[PDB]
Amino acid sequence: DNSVDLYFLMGLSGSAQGHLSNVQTLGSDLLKALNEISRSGRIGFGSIVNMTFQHILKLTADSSQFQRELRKQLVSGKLATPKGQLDAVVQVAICLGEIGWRNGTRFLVLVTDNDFHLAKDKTLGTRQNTSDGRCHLDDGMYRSRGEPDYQSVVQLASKLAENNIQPIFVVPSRMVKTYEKLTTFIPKLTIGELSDDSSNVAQLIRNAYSKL
Repeated sequence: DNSVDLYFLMGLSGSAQGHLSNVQTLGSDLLKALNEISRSGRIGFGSIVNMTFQHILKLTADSSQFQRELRKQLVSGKLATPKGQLDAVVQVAICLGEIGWRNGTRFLVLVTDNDFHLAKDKTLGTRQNTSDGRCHLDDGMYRSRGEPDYQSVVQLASKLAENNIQPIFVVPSRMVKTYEKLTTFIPKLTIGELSDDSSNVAQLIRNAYSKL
């Protein structure tokens, strides 16, 4: 019965079209299943692809509002198959005042269809500066994506533990076996297999719920 904060990050890539339904149902059925097990299940929503991270909805108790704001979404496009989602995972962890993180438990559900850009991959786009690990959210866009780079794997492990968020790498079966080694490099994280069903993903959210 304790307070929980779930933050739903998902991918808006052209490759996420067709998977869009799977990442719409996996959000609405996450929300309403957790509202049954918890009286205080604050849900927030963020969009990412590589144009940048867009924070859409602060952690709220209005169930019917997140469901319309998630189902409203539509994808865009990019040349490269690896995406920029870990910078959203960075900013979402740090941006306490924008995301709305309170004193319960904090669950960053990351949804993708593809690989991602790690640190030093950025330099072909002439982005020399390293990520500083602080907040850079203004009008809801991550304005610093144009200047500093994709964070290092240990820079996640630090600020996820300091801010006390547990991320869950919800990803498609072909690509699951990659992120489970980023789950060995970043301890205490998990991994879900996104599909037409949510039962895999909800059993990890609800496995972590009974530990509390």
